[PDB]
Amino acid sequence: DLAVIGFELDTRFTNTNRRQRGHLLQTRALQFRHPIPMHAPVTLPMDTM
Amino acid sequence: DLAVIGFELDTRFTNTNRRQRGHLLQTRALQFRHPIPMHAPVTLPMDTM
Repeated sequence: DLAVIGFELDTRFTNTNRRQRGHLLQTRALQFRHPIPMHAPVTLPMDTM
Repeated sequence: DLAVIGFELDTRFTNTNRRQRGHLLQTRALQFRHPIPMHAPVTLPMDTM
C-alpha cells in the first residue's frame, strides 16, 4: 500500500493588511510599601536629687 | 472544612507615654588586689678577717 497520503505546509500569510497583532506590550507598575516600626527603648535610670 | 480560623499580628505599641522601660544600664566597678610578698634571700658567707 506504499503511497503518499497527505502533507502539511509551512505556508504563512504576509501580514501586510495587519490582520494579526501578535503579542502586545503594555506598561505596568507594581508598588511595595515598607513602613518603619518603633523598637523597645533602653533606659539609664539615674536617680534624682 | 477548608476555612481560615485564626490569625496573629505583628502589631506593636508606640512608647509615646514611656510605658516600657526596656533594659537598664548601670555603672559597676570591681577591685583586684595583688600584694607583693618577700622571697627567701641568697647569702654569700665569708670570714671577717
